[PDB]
Amino acid sequence: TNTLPHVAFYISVNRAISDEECTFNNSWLWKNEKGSRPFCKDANISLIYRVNLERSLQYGIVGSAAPDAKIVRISLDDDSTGAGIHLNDQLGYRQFGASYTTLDAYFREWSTDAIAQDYRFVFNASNNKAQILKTFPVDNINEKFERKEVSGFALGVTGGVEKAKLEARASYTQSRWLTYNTQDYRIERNAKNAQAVSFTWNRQQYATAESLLNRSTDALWVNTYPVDVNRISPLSYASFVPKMDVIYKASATETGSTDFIIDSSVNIRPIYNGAYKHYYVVGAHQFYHGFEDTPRRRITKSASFTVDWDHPVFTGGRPVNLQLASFNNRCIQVDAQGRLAANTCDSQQSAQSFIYDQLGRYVSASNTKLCLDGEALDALQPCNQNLTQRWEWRKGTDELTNVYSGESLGHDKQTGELGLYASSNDAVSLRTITAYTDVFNAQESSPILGYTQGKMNQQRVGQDHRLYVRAGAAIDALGSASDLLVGGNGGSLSSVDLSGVKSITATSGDFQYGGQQLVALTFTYQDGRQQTVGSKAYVTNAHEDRFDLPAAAKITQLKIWSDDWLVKGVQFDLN
Amino acid sequence: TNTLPHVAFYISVNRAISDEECTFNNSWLWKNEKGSRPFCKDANISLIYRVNLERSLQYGIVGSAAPDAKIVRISLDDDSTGAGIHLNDQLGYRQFGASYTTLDAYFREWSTDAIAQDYRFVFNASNNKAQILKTFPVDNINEKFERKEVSGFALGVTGGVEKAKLEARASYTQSRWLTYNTQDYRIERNAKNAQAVSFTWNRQQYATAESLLNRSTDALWVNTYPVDVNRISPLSYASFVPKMDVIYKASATETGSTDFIIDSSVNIRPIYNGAYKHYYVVGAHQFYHGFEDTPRRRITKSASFTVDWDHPVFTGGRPVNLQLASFNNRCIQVDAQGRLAANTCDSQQSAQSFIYDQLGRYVSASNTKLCLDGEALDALQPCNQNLTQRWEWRKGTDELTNVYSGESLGHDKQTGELGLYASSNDAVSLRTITAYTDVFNAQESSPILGYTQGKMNQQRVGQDHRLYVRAGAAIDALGSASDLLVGGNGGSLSSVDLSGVKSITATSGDFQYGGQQLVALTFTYQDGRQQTVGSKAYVTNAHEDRFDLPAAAKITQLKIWSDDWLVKGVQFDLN
Amino acid sequence: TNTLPHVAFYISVNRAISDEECTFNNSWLWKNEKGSRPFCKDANISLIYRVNLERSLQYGIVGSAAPDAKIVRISLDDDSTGAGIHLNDQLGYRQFGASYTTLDAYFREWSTDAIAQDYRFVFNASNNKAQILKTFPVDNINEKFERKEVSGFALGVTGGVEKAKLEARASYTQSRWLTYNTQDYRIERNAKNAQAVSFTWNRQQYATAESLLNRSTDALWVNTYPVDVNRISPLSYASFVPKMDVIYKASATETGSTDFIIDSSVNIRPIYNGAYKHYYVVGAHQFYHGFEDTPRRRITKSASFTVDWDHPVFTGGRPVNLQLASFNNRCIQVDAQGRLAANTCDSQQSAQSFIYDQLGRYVSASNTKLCLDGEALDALQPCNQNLTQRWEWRKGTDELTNVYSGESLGHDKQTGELGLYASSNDAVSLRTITAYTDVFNAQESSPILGYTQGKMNQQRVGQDHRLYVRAGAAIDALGSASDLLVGGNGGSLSSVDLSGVKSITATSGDFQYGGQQLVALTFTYQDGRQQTVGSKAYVTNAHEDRFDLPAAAKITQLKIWSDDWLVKGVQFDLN
Repeated sequence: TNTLPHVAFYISVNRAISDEECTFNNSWLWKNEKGSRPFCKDANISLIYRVNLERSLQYGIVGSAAPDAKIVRISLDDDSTGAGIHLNDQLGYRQFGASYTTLDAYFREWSTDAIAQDYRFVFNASNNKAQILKTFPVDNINEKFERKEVSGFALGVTGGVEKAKLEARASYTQSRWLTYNTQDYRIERNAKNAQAVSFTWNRQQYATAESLLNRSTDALWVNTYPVDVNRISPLSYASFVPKMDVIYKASATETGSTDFIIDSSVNIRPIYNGAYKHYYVVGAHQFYHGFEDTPRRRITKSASFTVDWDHPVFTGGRPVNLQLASFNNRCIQVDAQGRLAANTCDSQQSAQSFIYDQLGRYVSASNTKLCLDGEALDALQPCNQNLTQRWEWRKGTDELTNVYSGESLGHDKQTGELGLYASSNDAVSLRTITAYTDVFNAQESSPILGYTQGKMNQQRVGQDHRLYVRAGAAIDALGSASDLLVGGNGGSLSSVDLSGVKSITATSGDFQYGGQQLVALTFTYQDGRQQTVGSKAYVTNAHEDRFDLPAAAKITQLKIWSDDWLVKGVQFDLN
Repeated sequence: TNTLPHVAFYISVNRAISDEECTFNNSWLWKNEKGSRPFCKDANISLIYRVNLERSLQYGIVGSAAPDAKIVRISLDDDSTGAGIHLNDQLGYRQFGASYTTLDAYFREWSTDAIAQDYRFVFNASNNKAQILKTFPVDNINEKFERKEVSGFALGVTGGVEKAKLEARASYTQSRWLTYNTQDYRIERNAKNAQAVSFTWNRQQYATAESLLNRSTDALWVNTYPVDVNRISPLSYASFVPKMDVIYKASATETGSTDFIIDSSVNIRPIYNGAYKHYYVVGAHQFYHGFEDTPRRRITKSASFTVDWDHPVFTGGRPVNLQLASFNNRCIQVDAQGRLAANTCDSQQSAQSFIYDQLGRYVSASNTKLCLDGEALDALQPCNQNLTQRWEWRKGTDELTNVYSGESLGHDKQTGELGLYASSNDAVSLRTITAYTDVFNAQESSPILGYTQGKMNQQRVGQDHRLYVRAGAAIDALGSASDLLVGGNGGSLSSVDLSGVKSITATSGDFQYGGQQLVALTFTYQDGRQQTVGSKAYVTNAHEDRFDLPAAAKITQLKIWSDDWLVKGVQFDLN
Repeated sequence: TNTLPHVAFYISVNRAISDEECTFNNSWLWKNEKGSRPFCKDANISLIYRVNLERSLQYGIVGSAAPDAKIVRISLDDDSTGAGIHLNDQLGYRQFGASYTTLDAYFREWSTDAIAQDYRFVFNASNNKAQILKTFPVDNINEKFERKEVSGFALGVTGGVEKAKLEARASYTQSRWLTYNTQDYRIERNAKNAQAVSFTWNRQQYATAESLLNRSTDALWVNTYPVDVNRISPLSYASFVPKMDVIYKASATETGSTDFIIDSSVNIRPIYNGAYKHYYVVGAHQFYHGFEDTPRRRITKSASFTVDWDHPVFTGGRPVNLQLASFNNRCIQVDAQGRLAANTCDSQQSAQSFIYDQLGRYVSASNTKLCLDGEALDALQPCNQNLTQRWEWRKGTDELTNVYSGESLGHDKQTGELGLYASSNDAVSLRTITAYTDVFNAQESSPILGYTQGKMNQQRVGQDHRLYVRAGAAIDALGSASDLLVGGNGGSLSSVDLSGVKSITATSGDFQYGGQQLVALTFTYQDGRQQTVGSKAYVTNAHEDRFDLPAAAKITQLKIWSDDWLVKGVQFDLN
């Protein structure tokens, strides 16, 4: 109870990878022909993050070393990593012999499995009320060096007989040595601005295909596969797990709402290595050359969570309730207005939680300035250092009195109305107990459909407890009203009502008719009926995610990632 | 008592290895002839795992740093390793001189003992309710480097006399140095997906037979055995012991059942090294060449354990019972329905265990929401923060009272019926004591017959307390009903009854008539009678495992590893 | 008293080495001639082991991290090593000049002292109820590497005058560097199976005689001794002391008996280095060559100890007794049947020891299920959680009462019969005290005669408190009956009676008439009379060990190491 409260909850990311999404050309000089095939087997992405929410100092403590602030913590370290990210198990390759004319040109192609060029993790903040405080990879590594200078001379004399000869050798020399060390996948932090920080694990050694060669050339006849795999670490292709922390600083006493967006991604690149029939004086030897122009395809996934700066997590002290002991289940519930009511108790009721301070007062978690005073118990007042605000717990008893008069706090038998009385009467009881309660559980995580890019649009759910869709072959705009449709305008409006829908089936991907956006929205009721809007035939690289709710759930507001032309992503802010 | 409970139990793997299973061809170019022989002596596999089951936080504690979760721990580290895995003691070899025509071809063969190519350990989860949280070999090793650049020049002058000469030497030089380190058997973790993680210890240096040569060639007459053994570590062939941890994360409050499958394996590869009669200008010299096309044979074994997410292990607190002290042996036993009965006490009775909380209530391990309240003691209710639910232990006494009224909890002399009374009467007693009891012992481990591969079929035991078999020369399908036979269908159905069978003799192996599957099922009763179904004559590489039970045991359900065509494995879920 | 009990006792090995056993040929090419001589002086073997017996957790504690188990610990580390193993002090050698024809052949021999090729320590288990849990040399050392790649070029120009010349030099270079480290005597653990683990310290560098050469050759006349000793560590020949641990895991609650066998050994090899008169164009130079075909002779010794899984060591708690205070010396002694008797007290009486538990009961060390209850004190019952089983120690008194009734436990003045009474009477006393007693001393170690190899035969001592011998020139079989003679059958049976024999003189060694087995059995009585059976004339390399007992000792059973043809070893299981 004396320690520092925190809030933690695991947030998960899972994303099946289609073999189709891993299909690219079987050659580079011959990309037009030779067809296609999948470049990886059973690719999968599955990481688990750690989330912590804490204030920097206990409530009431003044002038400690740590400045008062609000902290959001996102960590991936030894105690929590997840499963990893996977692309393959082996290293497949095939031969491609010369088909066109062979006079002086490229005539052989060796395509292999794809090694991840770089893993990218990008964080972001919805607005600027958040700040970046600490980053565990404190910054790019500053590498020591070793420079070595060597200067010398040679003085030699030689005498010989055959004929007799005598000569003297005199020489000077100079050389400078430079050396350093380099990580294979070196950390590279990128701080775009004060509200978004991005990490990047990137190749430094053996980065290009050119460096995978163990041989320069051969004779005009040798046919062997020299693209080594012993120089390729299984870290690169088989599996990998990250390690990084980013921690967010917020304003001192700011009240509002904010969204943080975690995006994890992996970049995939096949390797295309061929030989040119260099006909030099030595002969038509096959010097080998890598193809760095080979395309790279980015695969991403997202997750989100909404933090409320008014949440009792940031008060800095474990809250308590007040069970009115005259009844079996009654507690002092306070509205936003200020009045109070005795109702059923709940361990998750923020409007019921309270804080005990150094000055013997009581503070509700609704606002730090909301405090209980005795001159008029009916409602709470903006509080100060009044003597009537201080309360004392008499030892070994259940009578919480005050300091101004010493009279105990008591409540009525039938209505529980609370007042100050010196001694209990027939119709007024004094007993009152309390205990710490969990007001620290996390709100349910709501996954994202589509692609969290572009400016985010925040609009509340409309009058019909649903939204409006302006869609055609491709989605154009979303919103809770006709004018509130952000994005395109070519799609016809549809006023859908969703009060009583079990789930939504949304199919996204590289939409062939245009862009790479979720276009298909199939809504699944409790019985299982389906209503689909969008084009499920003109879609390529389709990825689908399922989004479930309890039936008859009143959605609160919406999140719409979008550019100035179309909707890029959609999120349902649930209860 | 104040510490964090855990559950631990050793799970063992043992597997005799036949010399027949270690038989391969005596040559590679001459594999057809020269017969066969065993490639290892007295091979054996024996490892011991460590199993831990624990929740992340004590029950009732709120908002600590560690998020609430469910953890399954599998470890192989310093404190528990087992015996090891063995393949040989020495390094046998024999000469094979030229037999065919010797003009220009391979003419000598030197076959030796087999060194384990790689040790593979694969874990798996039955369903997706489990997740991968931490892996002790945190990931593939990222190796530092040392790149060194050297550029220099030479300026020299030489004067001589014979005749007089004077010359000046001028030269430039450039060189780049690269170096790194490499483990012989480097760790290589492979994360197939979010529910199964696989480790692999694999050769990096001296991996191929080509690297075992200490000589390039000799004259046209030299006959010596150069395949060195000093470059082969006894780690590789003599003995080995693993080190690795994998730990499983489960959902917050998920209820159900799940199966984890441990598979340990060793891959065996003989080495075939020969010489080609390269007739160059120097002569017919015997350059040596390794044979990497030599087959590898995988040998495996399995073990399993079934965890119950409802087990009192995951409550997070040491349970207690309530011995009704009026009788010598009576405790408050609660059914799943909610009613209670006073019966014989048992230290292993989950339906008898209870939990003491911060709020002075009592929680049964059957469900965290099942709590005892005083308004109607006859049955438990879905509990909340009611005052009538809180109980206090009066100091130095045996009268557990309540807080709502202060009356003690008492029970009747003849039936033990419990009620709330201010003072004990002639027919009602008040004394009640308690103590911590071991409800943490593990369920008996049930080994596996066959090969745990393919999708796993979970079907309950049929009406006759047994299963049905559709078998012929080779097993086709298993199940508890004719329609519930998963796998093939060519075998005739057999309705076997097994209530009162001591043991089952199941002979598996590389079934020559088809596949590598358990086909022979010999059932051994208490007297020792045998009933065999399957083909014991068309089986090769036969491995048998014995499975024992107490007589007259009612098996609960079945586990059937299988593909879409046949049964791959069978498991009996016992009492 | 709060700590974890263990049992420890030193077990010693000593073995005199005869100079005869260290005799081998004075040459290798000339082994037939030149006679023989001893190859070491005053060789001796003397090591001391450490033995620990402990359970993994205190009795009654539930669900701790450490799984419940049974552990046998054998250690050789810093705190206990013994004296060592010795072979010599100096390095003797002698010249052997050419005697046969000297045209083109070996013509010189330099035999020296023997350096131990390898020290071998092999452990074993009688049956499979034991398992291997941890080994301190966790496994073979996995050695790091350093691979270094260097590629460069040379571009030089030289101008000179005599005549004027101008030339340009252009060259490329490539080189790969490999390096590692190697122990001289590298650890090499060998895990034969799940019940026996064997260590081996073996030469890696300077292993063969070929590597002891400091010179390649000389002229046709040089005569010098180049077999260096500075490259031979005194670790190898002078003295050595081991370091290793092996620890045994047993079943959870298995009851029975088991034998562990420690065997320590040293392998001895002389070195034979000669020169061949290689007559090349340079001349008849003497290139030197080691002789790796020189025989090696293994010398061993054994010791044993028998552990009883029912021993109070594995209960996990320090036992106590109960001295009935009415008499001066009476304690509650319980038979195996269950009844009790008041007899003389002993601190070593397992049938008298008892355990105090968390639940206030008493458990006898005979069986964990044997507990004392008050409804019928006359005998112990299979115990459970009954209230009548719980006992309390009243503060500052000597009256151990019960919880069911509160009446004290009391005993009668003349017979000590125990009962439950509220108040003491004239003929019944209540006082009862207790104290911890040493029930942890070790059983007397019984050394072994012969050679502990082959399957071990366990047969109880026959009807005549002795055994039967079927012996002739060489021993054939041993047993307690004519049919129970395991081994050969050519020897005539002898029914010897041994009740009242002080000691046995058994002379073993490399029996020339056949094998290497103990054949001579001389039995020494208290007076010193001798009765010898066997051949003391056809024995070579004779080693004798003396085995002493108190007179008139009833031996219990026998241990007979043997193969399928003859007896290999004999052990007398004493009182």
